[PDB]
Amino acid sequence: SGFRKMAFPSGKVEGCMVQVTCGTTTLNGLWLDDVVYCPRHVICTSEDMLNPNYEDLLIRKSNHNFLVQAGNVQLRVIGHSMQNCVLKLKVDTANPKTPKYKFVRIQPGQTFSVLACYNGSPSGVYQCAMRPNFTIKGSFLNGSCGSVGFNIDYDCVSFCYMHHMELPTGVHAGTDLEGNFYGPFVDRQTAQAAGTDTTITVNVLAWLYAAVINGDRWFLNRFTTTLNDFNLVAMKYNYEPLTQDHVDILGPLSAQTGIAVLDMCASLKELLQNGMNGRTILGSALLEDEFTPFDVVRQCSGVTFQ
Amino acid sequence: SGFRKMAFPSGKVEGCMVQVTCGTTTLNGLWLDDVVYCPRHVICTSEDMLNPNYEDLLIRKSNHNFLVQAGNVQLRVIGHSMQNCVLKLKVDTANPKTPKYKFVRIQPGQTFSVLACYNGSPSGVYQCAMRPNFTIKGSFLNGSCGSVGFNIDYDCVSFCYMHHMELPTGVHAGTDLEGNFYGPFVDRQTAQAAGTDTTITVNVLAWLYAAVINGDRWFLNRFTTTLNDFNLVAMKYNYEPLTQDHVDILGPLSAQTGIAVLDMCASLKELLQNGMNGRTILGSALLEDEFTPFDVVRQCSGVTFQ
Ligand SMILES: *C(=N)[C@H](C[C@@H]1CCNC1=O)NC(=O)[C@@H]1[C@@H]2[C@H](CN1C(=O)[C@@H](NC(=O)NC(C)(C)C)C(C)(C)C)C2(C)C
Ligand SMILES: *C(=N)[C@H](C[C@@H]1CCNC1=O)NC(=O)[C@@H]1[C@@H]2[C@H](CN1C(=O)[C@@H](NC(=O)NC(C)(C)C)C(C)(C)C)C2(C)C
Repeated sequence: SGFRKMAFPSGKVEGCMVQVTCGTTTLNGLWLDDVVYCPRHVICTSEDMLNPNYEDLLIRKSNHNFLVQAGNVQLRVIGHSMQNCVLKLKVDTANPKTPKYKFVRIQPGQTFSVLACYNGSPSGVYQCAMRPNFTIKGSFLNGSCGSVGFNIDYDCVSFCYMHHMELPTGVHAGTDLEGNFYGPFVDRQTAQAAGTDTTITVNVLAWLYAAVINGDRWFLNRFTTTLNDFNLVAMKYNYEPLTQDHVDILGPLSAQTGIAVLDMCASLKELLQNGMNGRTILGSALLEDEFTPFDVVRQCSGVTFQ
Repeated sequence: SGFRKMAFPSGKVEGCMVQVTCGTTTLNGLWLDDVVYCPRHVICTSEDMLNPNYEDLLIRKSNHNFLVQAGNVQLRVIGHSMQNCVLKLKVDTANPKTPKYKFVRIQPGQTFSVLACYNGSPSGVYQCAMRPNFTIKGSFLNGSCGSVGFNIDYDCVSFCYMHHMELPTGVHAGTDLEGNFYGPFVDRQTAQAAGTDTTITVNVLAWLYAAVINGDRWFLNRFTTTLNDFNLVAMKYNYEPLTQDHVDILGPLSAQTGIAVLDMCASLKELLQNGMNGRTILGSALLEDEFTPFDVVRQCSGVTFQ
């Protein structure tokens, strides 16, 4: 029993993290086979950041301007190129610890683990969701750029996020591993702001199922509702609309608990309208939306990885 | 900026986890140098658990009754002994991935990361605190026994917890790595219950400092209080008493924010008496007590490990 915000084990990623220095700027890189991936803004000076011309800035660099350190070993850079917003440094040594991996671009609502790093060294791991406005609510300080987000599927590391910047509201923005930003952000210091965020409805329902599995049943009721009546209520409260795909995704949890999806929606509708009135669910006094249906199954069924 | 429940990177522990089978029971073991540590209840059958005589049960076993698997490799057990509630299996191979480590018995209020495992394989990592009643609020399913809790200090893994059992309230109990239970629990299926829990005051104050560091200041006020007036209020609300040692521990955070400890206690006193009135702190609508002062410093200053 029990329910925690659980991250994937980080060991397979820790062995891929390196330190990248260009000029006075040091951040983190991801070393897979013989390529080191890192944010291209590592090539900017203070002068450059209001409106950098990255093609100009890169043509003025040579391989020896990039210092790559894996622990104490220095890696020799033998080529460099830019793909969208990531720099790719070809090095003379293939990482012997390269895991089986793929690069994936995730959608809003999906969750992943972040390995936060400074100077090429892991500081800590935590779980977070891609918000509907394409930011993440992370925890990052100076020097953290290049830290990556990932999932594990059996034996395969799926990299989905590389950290680039913090927005003035204290939330975070970055790219997939092919260098494309999530959201409408750009890697220059121009005024930018996150859109308004919404609550990820399908995840809130998954977490209410987890609560039932763990014995928290006080919010259940005998009613039911329809998708259209539910979605009309949800939109008043800044909740994402529920689709039939979402209903089907929640199938395994509905079956395990014997509570139909649209029954659970009727409970959520009540919680939105009347509130929780100083009661808690799974130790929280707010409705939680950073667990996916798969996260719940994984943690309430005990899935492992190799 | 940002503040998350952050676990230590798990890589150094993942390489120490193995599978231990005795009879029909399989759980996890910890493989350090040439010794595998695991809960001694692995030697019990269903018949044995109401009142096992572990000395009898162990004398009836031989080395070949214990199957130890590290991935696909089988490890040959060459000796066995019992220390308190842990079994120590001597094996013929020293783990080449043994990190620098020590064994530490922690006190209530301290936090650590748990690497939850099934069949010798890591499922996920999460952070939790040793509660004042010597339980942890973990997330564990069948087969999870032998999963360990740990901290990292520079280059050294400090193991502090091995999982043994779940109590009827859904919380968890286990031992240090020398086999001594935390709390008044025993490894037999007799009626046992956790004492009443209290809230870890020094951690709540640390988390309020984190909130200030991250810009959440609405709960601050101009008042101040004394330790004795504070402790009189705190005891009414099931909060642990505050000591002068606690005040000194909070020194670095007081200095960084310019808010004196006893000033912050006056804010907490107000929060206890009037409540939060539907406002949140660091995204929570409850006062959080599973971050230590060191956890806050580490995460708001960016400490790493090697
Ligand atoms: C990467 N190492 C840091 C990560 C920052 C440090 C504090 N927390 C974080 O997430 N990222 C950067 O240095 C990026 C990079 C230049 C500035 N910047 C920022 O994150 C700034 N934000 C910023 O300028 N935001 C707007 C929306 C563009 C105004 C900063 C340092 C947090 C003020 C560039 C964007 C190229
Ligand atoms: C270890 N693999 C499991 C971990 C359990 C499984 C569900 N979640 C957990 O934390 N632990 C055990 O099998 C221990 C072990 C025998 C039973 N037991 C329990 O955890 C039971 N609890 C129990 O009997 N509790 C009281 C307080 C003693 C009544 C169970 C399976 C959760 C009912 C022994 C204690 C030797």
